Amino acid sequence: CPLMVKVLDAVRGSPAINVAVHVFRKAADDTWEPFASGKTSESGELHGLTTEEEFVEGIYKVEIDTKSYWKALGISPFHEHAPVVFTANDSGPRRYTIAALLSPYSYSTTAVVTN
Amino acid sequence: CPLMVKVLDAVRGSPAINVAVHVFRKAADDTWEPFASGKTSESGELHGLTTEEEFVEGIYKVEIDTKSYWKALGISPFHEHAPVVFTANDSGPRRYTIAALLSPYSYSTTAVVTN
Amino acid sequence: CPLMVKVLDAVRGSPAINVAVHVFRKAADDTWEPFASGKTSESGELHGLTTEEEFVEGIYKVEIDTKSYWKALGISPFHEHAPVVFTANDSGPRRYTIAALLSPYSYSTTAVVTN
Amino acid sequence: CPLMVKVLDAVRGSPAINVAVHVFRKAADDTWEPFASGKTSESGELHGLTTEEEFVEGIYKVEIDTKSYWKALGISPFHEHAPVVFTANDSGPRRYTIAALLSPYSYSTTAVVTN
Ligand code: NA
Ligand code: NA
Repeated sequence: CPLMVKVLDAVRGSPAINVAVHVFRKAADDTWEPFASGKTSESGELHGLTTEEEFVEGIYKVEIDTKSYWKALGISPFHEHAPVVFTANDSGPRRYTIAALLSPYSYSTTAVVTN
Repeated sequence: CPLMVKVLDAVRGSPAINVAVHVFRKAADDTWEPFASGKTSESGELHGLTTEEEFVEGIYKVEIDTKSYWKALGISPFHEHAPVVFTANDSGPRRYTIAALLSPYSYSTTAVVTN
Repeated sequence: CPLMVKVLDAVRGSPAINVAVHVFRKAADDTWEPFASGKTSESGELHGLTTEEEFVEGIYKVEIDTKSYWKALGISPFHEHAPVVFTANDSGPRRYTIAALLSPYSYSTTAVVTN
Repeated sequence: CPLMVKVLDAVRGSPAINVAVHVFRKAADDTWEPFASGKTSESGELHGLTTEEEFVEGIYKVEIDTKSYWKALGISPFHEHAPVVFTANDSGPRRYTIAALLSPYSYSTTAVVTN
């Protein structure tokens, strides 16, 4: 698996558990088409979204459902969700980790791309 | 000025100048409709996107064109752009500052909402 | 105003008001000597810490008292404080803004340095 | 091992490899005393700093040597280092991960405390 998502909670100092994540790929007609989805584990990680066979070059969007996460914790959030948009390029062997750090009114995202 | 955008460059420790920003608002048909756009100034700020009259309740997307910013500096970055999605003016008018802090493979965004 | 400090609260999406800040400068004996201090205003900013005359070359530490800020809000945070350590004015005078974005278990700090 | 350090590089989109990390504990005389140290691995992680026996309650400082990291990559940095200061409390079983995300003029740190 070439694409992993990891989410942390900056208020509790914990992995962000049970966060829904939806991945889309841009189609030929320029629309976002569903590609993969899941919920983060107890470690805040989401593994097994795709395979090397299916994860071809293209433009992808990883949407982290931040609003539902904060509401389930009884906390008042700002954003609807956190979308992370990027091109996947076959510049040799690569693994992509989309990491995100969440606060109710702020978030950061980092791409960790390794060989 | 109920909606302002501020962008900083984390590599240089400076305002991110001439960054293009496109704002959209979700329409009744659920599509993203163009709402306003502009570019950041020498201070990294973008003022005058809208007015209290035009900035009605709704779901908005502020898209910061991070890829074009890094490419104009001769750098190949990871993300296509940084979209920031939120509901605005649902409890009456507020002033919103959407701030972003950019690095080639990472960004943070914060909302500062004042009454 | 060659040294300014700005602090935001990532939980509320607001300026962090009344945050204590202590600045130190490394002395010849390698100890941290008090240099200036103050508290952030209603805008989350702290102005007037020093003057161009007093702000000589040196190694400085800007300590943001994050624990006292969260405790005054009735929250038990992780960090004791957020120290920001850097050399200043080594290539002539510059204006420095030390910005910090706070959450109970996490913070970010950015330096904006202008000539 | 109850204390782990993880560092990412926001410019390259990679683990921050070979970063020196120095941990100190506050002594009875209020001075910072060396406690443990090491360099991050190829995964950007530093394991085996201490043991449950030695990691008693107290005030600790984890110093990440950011300036030397950026200089070894041929990149111009702002901060001397990134110090992370906190109390370790035996509120039941706990593991502490000090995570940091580095850019030349900005960094973030998050504490992930799990049971
Ligand atoms: Na406006
Ligand atoms: Na000043």
